[PDB]
Formats: sequence, structure tokens, C-alpha cells
Amino acid sequence: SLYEMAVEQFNRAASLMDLESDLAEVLRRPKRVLIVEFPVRMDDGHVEVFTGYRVQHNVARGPAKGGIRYHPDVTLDEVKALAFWMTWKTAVMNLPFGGGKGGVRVDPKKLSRRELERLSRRFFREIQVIIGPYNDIPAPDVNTNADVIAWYMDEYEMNVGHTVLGIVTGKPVELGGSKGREEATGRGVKVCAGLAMDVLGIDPKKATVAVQGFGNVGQFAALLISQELGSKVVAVSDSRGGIYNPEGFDVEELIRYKKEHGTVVTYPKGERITNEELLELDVDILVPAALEGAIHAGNAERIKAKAVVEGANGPTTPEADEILSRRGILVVPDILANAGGVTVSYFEWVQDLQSFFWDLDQVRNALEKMMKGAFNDVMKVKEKYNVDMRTAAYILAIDRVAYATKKR
Amino acid sequence: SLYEMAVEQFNRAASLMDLESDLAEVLRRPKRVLIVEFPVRMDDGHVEVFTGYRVQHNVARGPAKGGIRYHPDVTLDEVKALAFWMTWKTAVMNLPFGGGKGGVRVDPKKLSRRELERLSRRFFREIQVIIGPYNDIPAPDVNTNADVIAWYMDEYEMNVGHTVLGIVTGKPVELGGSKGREEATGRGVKVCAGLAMDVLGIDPKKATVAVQGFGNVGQFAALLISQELGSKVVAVSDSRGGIYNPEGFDVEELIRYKKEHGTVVTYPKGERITNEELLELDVDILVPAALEGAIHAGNAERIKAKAVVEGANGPTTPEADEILSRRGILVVPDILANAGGVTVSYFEWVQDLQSFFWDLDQVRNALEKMMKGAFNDVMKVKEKYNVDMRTAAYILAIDRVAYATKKR
Amino acid sequence: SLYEMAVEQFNRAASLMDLESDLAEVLRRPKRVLIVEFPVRMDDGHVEVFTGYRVQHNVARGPAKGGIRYHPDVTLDEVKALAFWMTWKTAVMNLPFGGGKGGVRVDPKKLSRRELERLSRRFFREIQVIIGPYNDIPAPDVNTNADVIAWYMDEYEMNVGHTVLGIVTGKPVELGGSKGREEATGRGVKVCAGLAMDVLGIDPKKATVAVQGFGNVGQFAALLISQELGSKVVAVSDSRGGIYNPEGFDVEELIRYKKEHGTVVTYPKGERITNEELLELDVDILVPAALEGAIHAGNAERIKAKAVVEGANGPTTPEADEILSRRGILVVPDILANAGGVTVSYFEWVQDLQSFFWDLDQVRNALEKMMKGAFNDVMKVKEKYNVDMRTAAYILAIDRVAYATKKR
Amino acid sequence: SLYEMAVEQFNRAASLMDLESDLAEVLRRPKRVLIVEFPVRMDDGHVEVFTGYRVQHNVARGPAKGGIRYHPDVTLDEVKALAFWMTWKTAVMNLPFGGGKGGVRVDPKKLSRRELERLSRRFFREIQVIIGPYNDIPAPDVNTNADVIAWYMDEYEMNVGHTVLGIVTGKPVELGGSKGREEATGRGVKVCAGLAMDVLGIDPKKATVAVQGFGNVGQFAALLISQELGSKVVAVSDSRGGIYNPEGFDVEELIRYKKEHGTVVTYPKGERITNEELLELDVDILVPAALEGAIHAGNAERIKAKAVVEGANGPTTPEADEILSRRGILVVPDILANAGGVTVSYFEWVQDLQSFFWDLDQVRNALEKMMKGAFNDVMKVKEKYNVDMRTAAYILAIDRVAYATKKR
Amino acid sequence: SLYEMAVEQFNRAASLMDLESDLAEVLRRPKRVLIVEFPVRMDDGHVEVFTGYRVQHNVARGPAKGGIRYHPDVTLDEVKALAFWMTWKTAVMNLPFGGGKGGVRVDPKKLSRRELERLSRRFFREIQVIIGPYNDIPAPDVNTNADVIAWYMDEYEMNVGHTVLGIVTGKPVELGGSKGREEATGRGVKVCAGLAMDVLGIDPKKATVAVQGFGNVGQFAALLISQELGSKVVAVSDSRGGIYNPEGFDVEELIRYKKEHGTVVTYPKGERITNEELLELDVDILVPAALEGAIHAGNAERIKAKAVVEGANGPTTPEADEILSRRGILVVPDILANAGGVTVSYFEWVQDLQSFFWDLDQVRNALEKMMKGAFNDVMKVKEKYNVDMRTAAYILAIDRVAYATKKR
Repeated sequence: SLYEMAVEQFNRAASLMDLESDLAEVLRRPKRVLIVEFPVRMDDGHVEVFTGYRVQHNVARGPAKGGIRYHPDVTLDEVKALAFWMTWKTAVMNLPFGGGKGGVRVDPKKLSRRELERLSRRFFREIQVIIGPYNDIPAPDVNTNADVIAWYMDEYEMNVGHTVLGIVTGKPVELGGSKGREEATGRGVKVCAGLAMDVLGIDPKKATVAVQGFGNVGQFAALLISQELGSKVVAVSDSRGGIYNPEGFDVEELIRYKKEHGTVVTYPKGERITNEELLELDVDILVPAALEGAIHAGNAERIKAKAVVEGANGPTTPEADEILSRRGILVVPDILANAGGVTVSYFEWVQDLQSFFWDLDQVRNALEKMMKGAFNDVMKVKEKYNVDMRTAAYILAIDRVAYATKKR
Repeated sequence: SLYEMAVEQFNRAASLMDLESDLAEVLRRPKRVLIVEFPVRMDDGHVEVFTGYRVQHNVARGPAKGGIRYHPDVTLDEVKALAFWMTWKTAVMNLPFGGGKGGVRVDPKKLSRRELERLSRRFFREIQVIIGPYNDIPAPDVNTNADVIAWYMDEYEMNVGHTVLGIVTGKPVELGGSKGREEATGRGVKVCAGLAMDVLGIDPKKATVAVQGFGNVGQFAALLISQELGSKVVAVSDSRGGIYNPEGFDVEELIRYKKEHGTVVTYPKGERITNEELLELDVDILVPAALEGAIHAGNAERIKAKAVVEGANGPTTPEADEILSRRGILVVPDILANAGGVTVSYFEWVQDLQSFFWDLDQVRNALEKMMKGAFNDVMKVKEKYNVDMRTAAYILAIDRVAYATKKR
Repeated sequence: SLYEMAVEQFNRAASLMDLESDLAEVLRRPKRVLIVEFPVRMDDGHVEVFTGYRVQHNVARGPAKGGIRYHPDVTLDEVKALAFWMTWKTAVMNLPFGGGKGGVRVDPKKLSRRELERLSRRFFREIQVIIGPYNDIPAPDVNTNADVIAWYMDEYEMNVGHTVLGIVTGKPVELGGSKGREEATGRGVKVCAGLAMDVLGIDPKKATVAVQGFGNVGQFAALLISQELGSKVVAVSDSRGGIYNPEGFDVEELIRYKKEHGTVVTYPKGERITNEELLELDVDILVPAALEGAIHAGNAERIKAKAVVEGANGPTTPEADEILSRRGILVVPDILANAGGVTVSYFEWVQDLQSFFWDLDQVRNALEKMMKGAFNDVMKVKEKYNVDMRTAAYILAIDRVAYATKKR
Repeated sequence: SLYEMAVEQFNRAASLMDLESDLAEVLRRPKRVLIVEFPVRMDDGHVEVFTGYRVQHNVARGPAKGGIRYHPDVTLDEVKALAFWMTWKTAVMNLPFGGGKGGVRVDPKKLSRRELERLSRRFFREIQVIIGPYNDIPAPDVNTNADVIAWYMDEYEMNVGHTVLGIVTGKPVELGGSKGREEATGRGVKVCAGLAMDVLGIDPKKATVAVQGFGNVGQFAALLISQELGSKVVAVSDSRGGIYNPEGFDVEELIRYKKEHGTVVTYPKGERITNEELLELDVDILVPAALEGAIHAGNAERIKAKAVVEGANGPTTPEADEILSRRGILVVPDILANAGGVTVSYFEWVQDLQSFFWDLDQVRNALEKMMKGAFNDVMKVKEKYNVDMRTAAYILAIDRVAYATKKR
Repeated sequence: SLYEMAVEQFNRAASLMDLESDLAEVLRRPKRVLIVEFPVRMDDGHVEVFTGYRVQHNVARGPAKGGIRYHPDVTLDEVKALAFWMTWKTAVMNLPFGGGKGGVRVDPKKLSRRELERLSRRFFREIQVIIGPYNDIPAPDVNTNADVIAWYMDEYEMNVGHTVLGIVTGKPVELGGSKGREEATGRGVKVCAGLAMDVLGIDPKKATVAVQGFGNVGQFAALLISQELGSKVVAVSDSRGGIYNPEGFDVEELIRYKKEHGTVVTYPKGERITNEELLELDVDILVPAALEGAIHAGNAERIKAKAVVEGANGPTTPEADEILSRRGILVVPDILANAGGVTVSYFEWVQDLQSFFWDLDQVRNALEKMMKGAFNDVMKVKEKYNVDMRTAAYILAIDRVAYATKKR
């Protein structure tokens, strides 16, 4: 099960540290799970009942924070697991937030804008009881965005009776959102890639990078690592293929091209290569920013990268983890690496609370400052236990939640 | 599954009546399901995490109403199913209530009064979000009583900030409870036994009754059917055996004896008989007030009773239903027959809302008035569809919930 | 101290019954004591700070209930004591109420209607935090009336935001009050006088009564005992003197006369006598409805009445108590006898909650029904302990508050 | 009385300034005084009733702010007095806060961690009515700390229903507290010492300091005055004795030693001296940071210090005041000098409101900025009335509270 | 009608831009209009009923923001219109606020301070339902000030139950107000005058300015344009006349004189001139900061200024607009130019929400920063449509409100 699989990873770090048996049990089970079955009037006039979930795992360190998923395959399990991760993800970044998540079993594609807006409202009204700007602050996830998130904000105000706007994050800038939301995640990855370059003693200008995937994270990660760090993005990949060029790409251009034509492949001035080939390139840093299992048992021994900065979720598998650490390859974990979003999300909530908004430069600095921190905080725990950065991160996280849980 | 099994029974009556396809779907799924994992400090000092559930099925006709279960085998499914029934149960009785239920996976026997009181509080605080005197009014179920219910009421007031006391039912009389709570269910069964006697044209004084089981329901049903109706309880049964006496028993005495000595068996002036034998006695009315399946395929053809007033839950099985109706034997369904409890529970909530308490005679009259009603309301629907009383009851119920669901 | 003096009386009955030591301590100390110092703009333009108290003694059995005192000598102590009594007073009557009281150190006489209204509001606003229709429901006491109580009700609504009217009792009938408020107390005394007559085996028609005092309680007690019971009020008394007439007075007339001319004395057809003389008359029932200590050590042995129904507060002293019981003279205690007011006050609150008002006949029947009850409930406890009715009453009271305190 | 004694000090400055008679009366009496008697289940199982007090003196300028005291000798009086001071203390610092205080008559030493946590909760629940993040924000006092304060915060959330964390101050950093809490008070004293040096024309490097006492305040005052100011701490004292060294101590070391061994005495490289001796040393600045009355009539004439920066409460007595001012010795009053705590407490509340936390440097700067200010604001009023700094501070305070009281 | 006249101006810009027909309709009508008739006890003792209005036009972008008017001629119409403007005014400044306004039909002059305070409270209580720190934040307008505004704040807290202070703006600094309130508007005008000097390519030191009017705005506009910008205020005007002096005035002195003697006229060292004459002076920038219609059809062709910065409301008429733009004379619109007030008001509310107050320099910088912004944002839209700045401003405003309205 998706959940049990997560609890396992937790249990591991739970041992490396002397964590009270019973205390670990409360950190394991989630505080609240709300499942709702609500009707929605479809455009054609017939009513359709939908299943929705909102899970508040842990709240010891603050109000639950986590996105909402619109997928036809979403399951209580999946949600629980994702909520579970949020708890630690936020903890490692050191944010006054807890961990939660939610979703509705629905395929947005077969629903009209009117129907979506409708479902989006009924949902938020159905789970209102459990949420609030000081209890649970939803956010966009798969198949949801600033548009859906704005309907949420609205529906809430209409019920609550006054402007809240701190009830959800990821809202359009003109409606209480924050600047730097888009580049968030990428900038985070960049900050990490640099820091790793440091621990590895590599020179950002002389370094070469390979980014797997070219979505939001991929693009910005490549863009900023290239511009601000000065490294050479020698290869990027699409959902189709990849392109090489030891001379270095011009991410700027590559982006436009990726926009114009469905993919980065076909792009001239680039030696076509496969995705699995990219993962094995001879580069300093490899940023897996696409699908899971990218780095697995099969290629674990082939990776020549000195550092693997996880831009996506679960890019590398447990087995690959072991192999990679054995070979002494630094692997900056996702909970830390691609937490740049959750971080800028905290800023949005903050900016909202005081109805005063910071400009880009600030959001940037703040983001980089906390990334650098988290990185180091994890680093220390790493040496203190001689474990891999991923485990170190879970320990640090499990630590903070426990202490808070204890002090209360 | 326990739930699916109930949905089936519903689907049946759902067909006999022209019920909008999509409307039925909403009546099928439950509105809210809340699952909580809360810690509790055990006497010895260690913390133990427990699982609790509160389910609000339908609320169209009023706030959810249903007890709380303390059992180590309780499961989401079981709760959902039980909640589901409450929806129709209250509906057939015509009470301004919805349907809900809840429970905690715990064995009260291995917990100290201090620990119980503790767990009971933490629970009620954990599900507070979903309940209220106008949202969900819990009540005692298996392994919970006026004592547990009073800790509930207290804990609530301490949080809410003022005396509520309508937050839960089944409280001690001296703390906002209602009179006639004990004899409630039994009196209900009595009222039905009598009414079944009328439509059948039998004379209450000349009639003879056989009550299977001798718990709360059995005793009072036997007691009141004997005293107020004037019928002759010719046989009653224990969890061990049964006793016959065509002359007629003195329920009054039989009760004391049942108290003094663990059972009714051994009781002098009574021809010992088996439980399965009792079911086949030659009496006018047979009140199965014990275990389920009592009347099944095997004995279905043997029952000589003209009327079977179900004092327990599911005494007679589906197959037996068919056979019994085929043979033309009136079978007053449980949802109606043993709903005298839920009914007196409604009055308690009422009395509480206005902090004014009625005396016995009132509670009685009110109870009897509504039973008589429901009975007839069901009777009508029966002729209107030429179905058996049980089905008639589910139709009447499914009808009321739909209308309300429609009007809203 | 006034308070300690009360605690003593309590401690006595607390012993006669096996009451857990620590449980008795909580029943001793009061839950809440709020003291406020608020300014008030006087007519002439200068501000004057006033001291006000609101004390919620016990609340186990319901929301605190008790009047507000406007006196220049009121002290925290006095209030505490009075609140303390309310707790038991309501408990013996069996009302879903707790015990509270309050007051403001001010002499209404030196204040203009405008200033009073002002002070009355500022006060109620200052103690709002502690009160509510379900927390603490003030009422009129010394130097406060339906007028002051109405300003209270208003000020509350203006703050709360909606019509409450269950926030205080003793309001004008046209503004949420109840009928039968005036005759309340007296009717109570009447009911008791009659009941005392029963246990004593005396005939209501043949009986003779002597009422000491002629205020609200005195008049109505005399009026109703005469009209409804048929007894012969042979003597009544003023703050000046008294009048005898073994033939029997016409309370109806006596009332008018008492209105026209400052006193009952001077009234023709009446043999003038002193107050202390009245107490010793040779009558069946003596209703001390005036000042305290009326029946003390000095005259204790002189009283020839078979029953003393306390219409006032503390008419007879402790020593007199002993002597009287020794001599076998039934003494219906005040907490029970003159509780007819608090009782009709409960009804007012009830009628308010459901915004539906009962007519006189109902209020009467309800009042008498509960009086009869309380009387008997006390009677039983009396035999169970072979103590005097006053003690029996405190036990019954202390019992109910303990049980509730325990169940919670 | 402790209270009347404070009112006297107030009355003095009340005269020096033309303060409306009646307006002064409202500033004299406290707005709210809540006294609670609550039970607590002791480990052994028996219940023990405790007495707690919460007093909101004045609120005109903001919500009441003040710590909670756990002592067996605490009395309503003591609390009132302390609350009274908070009102002016915050006023002189110019903080949007009012004045309040509270305490429970209990000896924490005879209670188990479990019992304490229990009592700590029950208390906070009992005084919830009167407090809130915008009404009254408690804080730690004598015998209470971040641990007790965190149980408070928790208990509140559980009742309120959502994360507050601005309900109390002095919480652990990881649970909503603020950085710089420890060094707070000391840094304040430091800032003053410097400002006085300024006014006295002394050079921070050439100056010599003597700190009486070595608790939190003493240590940090000594540490920072030494490191940041560059002065020479020539003597510090314990609850036992003191140590001299005109060469200058190494507070850094002295602290460790004070930790290792119960006292600073015994510490080598230090000429042992008595406490009363320290007070008379020939130094520029003397920081009485220990017990009250330290500087009294007896030694008043002996002090050779040019400036006395009160780090504790009431170190110097009224008589000593007169003498000291007569001799022309600058005496920075406590309300101003040791208010660095209340100040950092305001920041904690601020950081909480916007759920964004500042880092040390900020908390420091903010603290110093306001201290510098308050100092000067007081300085001005001093010249405008040619009174001593203590009186100047009370005037400035009484002024601000009056203006606000007036504008409203 | 005042309202319809405003709707027209809107409709104009509404066309220049492709704005959905129906969307424009919602932007046209105001969301809420509350009219109240409340009594007030007059000093002499008689009650007088008053009429009050509070109008929430649009709220899409935030809570309604707008002052309160005390005038005997105020009408629903006038308010609606004024509210309507606030909506766009805040929108162009880009403040998280909506649009609202209110007023009471009363002449303050005939009311005593006591009566005013009274009325001020009753009013605020009557419109409480519609306002809040997150719904509608009143502010001072004609005939209301920090004093009235403080009675508002108080009355609210007394009802709400806790300190708010974000409920209204324009409060006294010592009571939650902000610094820089007075110079606000003027500074804004200054910022604009400079920016215009820029687009026109004029040198701030060489430029000459003529300010019509000498109230708050006029004086400060003149003061700051002179001191900070270095331009030469060659003429200012009173409600009587004006004074010329090509050498340049000393606004500093001119202010004192205007204070001492009722007007600027009579002031030596100044060539007296008429108001209509001033408007035609040969200066670079003309700041109409007095009455409306100042620049109309009649003088439209006479104005020699290269830039007209509207310090007042509607100084120039529609016809004059056309003529002025035709002649190519830059006209910085009022909604932008004299919005410096609303802007600093936003800051006050912000500072209040986090109970942390900024110092002058901050308030200034923030103000100038946003003014510069709005100016440019408007400038862009101006070129994108080749319309006059006033229209550009309305488009920019109508745009932002629509987008928000759409996203929701």
C-alpha cells in the first residue's frame, strides 16, 4: 500500500534515532480523515455524486498544509500517504505548518468550466468544517490551479461572511497570491545544486548539468542553474526524448522552442538521445525532474553524476538509493530539494495574514535563505548519524514534530 | 460487505417505487465519514493511540442521530451500515432526525474507569467539529451508557462554553435525561404486538403470546403485553432454554426470578422447552426478541403464529420473509417494531432543548401516539403496493427522505 | 462571616450523610467570582466609578441562577453567601439551574432614572463575559425590578446582536415575562401551609392561621390560604403591630385597607396585638413572613403552633430550631417554603426559550405540582435520617449537587 | 497593603501633573478581577481544590498583558498590585498592551509533572472567559516557564478549535516563541547603562560595573555590558556572597563556573566580599539585580555609584530613593530598566499574529530601539518636572493611559 | 443625478475597452446599501431620530473602504456616487480594498460634544452588521475626525468584546493611528507633480508651480513640492483671493501667516490676484486643490500650464477635459493624484492588523513607492489606448476589478 510504503521509510529513520515507541505510533497514524460524498448538478441537468477526501495527518507544529487533487484514480490511501509526506516536508523546511492533503475522484476533462466551478464549490463547502486559515490551508495539486483555488477562496468568504484569502494558497497574484510562485520550485533546486557543488568542491562555472524532464520544475531549474549559477546545462529531456550538447544549451531559447513545438526534441543544435541515456551522461549534477523510478536498480550502477538533486518526487528508488550511497554519490532528497513550492506558499499565507505583499526580490531572498538553511540543518544531522541525506532529512523532520508533540 | 448488504435491501424497495436513478445514488452514499486516531494516556503512564469513527449518512430531514459503539471489532463498514439504517429508522418513525453512528476500536473491559472517562473525552473532542445539538446528537450503543454519555456532555460544555445537554441522549435523568428510557423499546414492541392483534381481528384478552428472549426488550414486551393488553404470555425464553405454560405466566414474578437466578429456566410452574421449539408454539403472536436468524428457512414453514412482531434486529431472514408472507403471516418489521427506543430518544432531545422535562405518563402517551401512527402510515403504503410490511416500511422511509432531499 | 456561617450549616448536613471529604470541598468553594470597577457619567457631568460583583457558585446541575442587588452595603461576602444558598435552593426545588448572585455597591435613591438606567447597562456589559441564557441568568433582587431587568435585557441584545430575552428573569409581562410572578412566593407558602396541615392530620377548613408580616408574601399567603384552602386567618401583622379575630379576617378587605392606610393596624373589627404576641397565638399554622429571628430562643418555648411554614428568610433561629423540633413542632424550611418565586422564575426562562407563553392556570398548576413534589422528596429524606425538615432539605439538596458533580 | 502601597506611588505623580480627579479614580481601580476555585485530580487519585486569580487592571491602550504566578503565598492583593504595575510598565515602553496578572496558590515542588500539567490546563480553561489573543495574553512568572506556558497554549487551541499561539508569550522557540528571550532583560539593562553613561558623560570602556545577583538578569546584564559596552564588571554576587576584582572579571567564564558549582563564590581569581559590601563598591554603575530593599535607608548614604540601573524589582526603597536623588545619583527605575522582557514579549505576540518570525538580530535591534526611546521619553518628562527618573516614568505612563482613556 | 453622472464617466472607459456587457452591469450597481433611522437622546432630554447610510459598492478586490460624512444635506445618491469612486480609486492605487462610503444627515454644529459622541456610537452600532476589519473599514470624511473615529473604535470593541482597532482608520496616533497621515495627500500630489515634470521633461528646480486653494492638501502640496522638489510656488490662493510672486514664496512662512490670519491674502511680499486669475498664470504646473469646476469651459482655453495635477475632486470639468487634452495639456486625474490619503489609510490598517507601527520615513517611502507605481501603471494604459490620463486611470481600475470579479 502507498501509505504503508511511506510508514516504512519513516520507521527506518525512526530507529536510527531513539524515538519513544508510543510517541512514534502517534506520529504514524493521521489525526483526521474526512471523506465526503456530495451531489453536483451537471450541465445536462442530472445530478452526479462525487467522492472527496481531506486528510489532516499531523498538526503539532501548525495548521495542516497540503494541495487538492482532481483525479479519477485518487484514493484515500494515496491521499493519506501524500499528507504524511507533507508533515515531514514542511518540518524539514521548518515552516509553522502541519501536513494534509485532499482530492476528488473526478476527471476534469469530462466536465465543463461551469460544472468544475460548481463541483469545486460544493466540495470546499463540504470540507469547510475541517479547514480554516488556522486549521488547514488547501493548495493546488494535480489538475487544479489558481482558477480552481480562486473559486475555493470565494465560496469560503461567502459562507464565512468576510474576506479571508489566507484560506488557500496558489491564488492569482491579483487575488491575494504571491510573486515568484512559478519559479519557486526551480529556484529551490538551483539553490541546492549550488550548495551541493559546494560540498563536492566543484566550481559552478566549470560544472555541467543534465536535467531530466522539461515541465515547470525542469525548465526553471535549468534556466536558473544556468543563468544564476553559471553551470552548463548540457542536456535536457522531454516526455519523448532528449538532446545533448557538451558545449551547453541556451535554456532561454530551449524554452521558447519547447513552447512553440510540443517538445525539446527536433530542436536543432542538439544531439538526440534517449531519456534513460540522459540519466547516465557524464555530468557533475543530474537533476531528475520528471517521473518516478527514473533512477532504479537497473541503472543505479550506471550513473556517473557526483550529485543527484531530486527535482521531482521519488525519482530514485530505494534500491537505487542504497547503490548510490554505496558508490558515494550525493543525493539531495526531494522532501528538501523540491520543497521550494511549499516554501513560497508559506510566504503567500504570511503576506495574506498582514495584507501586505512583498516584491519578487524579497520572495526570492526569503526562499533562498530558508533553502540554504534546511540544506545545512539536514547536512548536520547527516554527519551525526552517518546516514544518507534522505534519511537525515526524515530524522530532522521526525525530530521537530516529536519535540513539538512533546512540549505540548 | 455489511454496508453493501444494506444497500441491497434498499435497492429492492427503491425499485418497487419509481425513484429517480440519480436521486437514489445520493440516498445511497453517506454524506460524511470522519475517522480519528487520537492518543490517550494510560494509567500506567504510556500513551495508546485509538481509532474512532463518526458517520453522518443522511441529514435531509434533520440533524444526524445515532449511538456510539465501544468494541474492539468495530469497523468503518459496520458503522456506515448502522448509520445507513438510522436514516430510514428515524424516517419511518417520522422524527426530525437524520442518520449517523460512530464507535471506537477499544475493549472497555481492559480499561480503568479513569482511562475510559479519558478516552471518552478525547474522542468527543476529536469529533466535535462534526457534531452539535443541531448537527449530530450521539447516544449510547454497545458498551456505552448514561455514564459515558455524561462524560461526553461535560467535555462538550467545557469546550463550547455553556450548558448544552442536548448534545447527546441517554443521559442520567438527574442530568438532562428523560423518563421512560428503560421501558421505551419494550413499550414500543408492546404497542405493535397489540396493533398486529387488531388487523388480525384477535381479542387482546383471548390472545396468547410467546416471547423469544428475556433481556430488556423481552421482559418489558412480555410485561406490558401482559398487563396493559391482557394477553397471556404462555412462553418466554432465555439464552439457555424456555418455559411453557398455556395457563399463562406471571411476567412480574418471572422477572424477579430471572434476576435472582441467571435464567428463566429452572423456574417452577413451567414446562421446559427449547428455543427453536418456542418459535413453533401454537400462539397468536410470536415476539422474536433475541438473536438474529431465529426464524429462518428451516423453521419458516413451522411457525403457527398469525403475527410476528420483531422485537430484536433481523430475527427473521429474507427467505423466511418470503415463506412467511406467502403463508399470509403478518410480520411487523423491526425498523418499526423496536424503534420505541429511538423515539423516546427524540423526546429526551426535545425535553433538553427546552430544559423542561415531561413526566412518565407523557413520555408514554407520546411514544404510543407515534407508534400507532407509524404503524398505520406503513399499513397504507402496504396496500398501495401489495407488498409485505417490511418493504412497505422501507418505501415509506425512502419516500420521506427523497421528498426532503428534493424540496431542498 | 456571612459566608462561613453558611458553610457551617452546610457542613452539618454534609456530616449526617457520608459525603466524600474532597467532594465536599468543591461543593464548598464557589466556581467563579467576578468583581468589576466601572465608570458611569453622572447627570451633572462627572464620572463615578462603581463596584459590582457577580458570583457563580456551583453549576453542576445547570446554568447559574440568581438576582442582582443594588445596595450601598453589599459585599463580596454577602453575595457569595447568597449565591451559595441559590445552589441548594434550586437543587431542592429540582430546577435545571445552578447558583449565582451579584450586586452593585450603590444607593439607587441618590441616582436619577437616567443615571440608574446608565449604570444598569454599563454593569451588565461589564459582566457579560460571565453570563448568558445558558451560563448565568440574572434576576431582580433588592432595589432592582422589572424596569432595571428590562434595561439589562436590552443592553444585552444590542451587544449580542439578536433578541435573547432568556438572559434575565422577572421582566415585564409585555416583554417576555411570565404571569403569576407576583403571587408566586405567596402561593408557594400556601401550598406548604396546606401540606403541613396534611401530615399533621388537620382539616384545612377547621384550621386557623397566623401570618406574621403583610408584604407581598404575607398578603398572598394569607389570601390564598384563606380562599383556596379555606382556613381562617385569625391574625396578620404589620411592621407596626398586629390584629386578632378568632372569627377570621377577610384578607380581601384587609389588603385594600393595608393599601389605603399605611398599615393593617387601626383596621376596625380587629383586636390589636403586638408582633411578638402574634408569634405565640394559639393557632394551628404560623407563617412567619417578615423579619429574621422572629422565632428565637426567647419565645421558642412559647409557640403553640403545630406547624411553622417559613415564608420569609431565617425567621426562626438555630436555637429555636432545636427547641421547636424537640417539642415536636413541624417546621417547613424557607429554602423549600418560599422558593415559589425561583420556581416561577424557571418557568419564565422556559417560556422564553421557546418564545411561547403559558397562561395563569398553567403557571399555577406547574408551581403547585413542583412544590408538592419538593415537599415530599424532602419528607422522605427526613424519615431516612430522622432529622428536622430543614436538615432533610439541605441533605436532599447537597445530594443532587454531588451526584451531578460526580457524574460529570 | 501591597496594592495601596502602589496606589500611593501613583498618587504622587498623579499630583505633580494636573490629572482630573475622577479620571484618576478610574486609573486607580482595576477593571476586572477573576477568582477561581477549581478541582484537580492528584496522582494518588484524590481531588484537590485550588485558588487562581487573573486580574485585568487597565486595558485602555490595548489587551491586558502579564505573567502567571505559581506560589503558595500568592494573594489577590499581590496580583492586583503586580497587574497595576504592568499597566504603567507597558505604557512607559509604549506597547499596545494593557496591564494584567494572575497566579495560583500552589507549591509546584509538591506536585508531579503530570499533576502540574493537569492543574495548568484546568486553570487556563477556568480563566478562558476573560482571556484571548486580543484580550489578555498571559506569560511566565515565578515558578512557571516555557513548559507550563506550552500546556496553556495547547489547552486553549483544543477549546478554541484552531491554532492560536498568540494566546501566551514566553513559549519555546520551536512552538511560536521568539529569539532573544533569555538575553532580553539584560540587554535592556545594558542599553540603559550606556544611555546613563552618556548622560553621566562616562566612557563605556573606562567605566566599571558592579552587578548584585547572578540569575538570568544578572548574568546577561553582566555578560552584555561587558562584551558589547566594553565596561569592566569588577564584581558580581550570588545568594551567598560576592567576588571582587578591579582588573575585571570574565563574565563568560564566571557563568560556566556558576553553572558547574552552585555559586560564583569559591571562584578563584576573586577577592571574596559580602553582598551588602558589593552595594558600596567604588564603581561607576551599580546594577541591583537580585532582591528588593537591597538599597535601603541604612546604606543609602554609602553608595558611591554615579548610576543605579535597577535590574530587579524594587531593589531600592522609597527612603533610599530620596537620599539617592538628594545626593544626585541617577537611578534608572525598574519599570523602565527591567522591561526588556515585556518588550520582547510584545514582539513574540507580533510575530505570532503574522505567523512570520524574525531572527535574533532583528529582535535585538527592535528591543534596543525601543529601550533607547523609552529612556529618552522618560528623560524629557524628568526635566519638565525636575523630579527623579522613577517619578518621571510614572508620569509618562500615567499620561499615556489617561490620554487614551480620554480619547475614548 | 450624482450617481448617474459617475456611471456615465465609467461607461465611457467601459467602451474604450472590450468589457463584457453583463459584467459591466454588475460593476455598475453597488452590492449593498444600508439605510438606518436611529434615535438619540439629546442633551435637553428629548429623542431625535436620525438617518444614516452605509454603502458597500464593490468588494471583489477586498473589504470595502471609505469614510463617513456628517452633513445635513447628505443623500443616498451622494453616498452611492462617492462609494462608487472609492472602488476605482483604491483599484488604481492597487490596494487590497473595495469601495464603500456612508454618512448621517446631521449638522454637527448644533450638537454638543456629548450628543455627537452619543450619535456617533448609536450609528456605528446600527451599521455594525455590515462592517468589520475584514468587510468594511470606515474612515473620517467631511465633519468627522480622529475624535469621532475613536468613539467608533471604542463602541465596536465594547460590542465585539476585544480590541480590534483595525475597524476604522484615521485614528489618533496614540490609539492605533499611523504617522504621516496629515502630509499624506500633499506628499502624494508632490510625487505626481515631480513625475509629471519628468514626462514633460521639465527641471524640478527650474519649474514654477501655482496651487489653487490652501487647505490641508494645498498647503502640504505647496510645502513639499517646494522643499523636496525644489520648484517655485509662485502663487497660492485662499477662499478669498490669491497672491503672486514670480520670485517664489516661502510656503513655510505662508502657512504660519495663513494660521495667524484667516487667509493668505493681506500677506505682504505678494501681488494680490483673483482665484480665476491664478488658474491662468504662466506656470509649468497648476495644482487645483480647492473647489470643483475650477477649470471649466470658460477658462479651459486660457490655461497656460503644461500640467494640471488635480489635488481636489473634480477640479476640472468634462468639457474642460476635452479642450485641455486637445491642447495637449497633461492632466493627472484626481483618483490617482489625491489618493495619497486612501493609501496611507491602507498602511494604518496594515500596521493595525499586526499591531506593529512603522515610523514616518517608512510611511513616506511606502506612500511614494506606490504613487510612483500607480502613476506608471496608468501611463502605460494611456499609450495602449491613446486616451487621456483620466480615462487611462478608469480603464486600469475597471480592469483590475473585472479580472478579480472573473477569477472568483
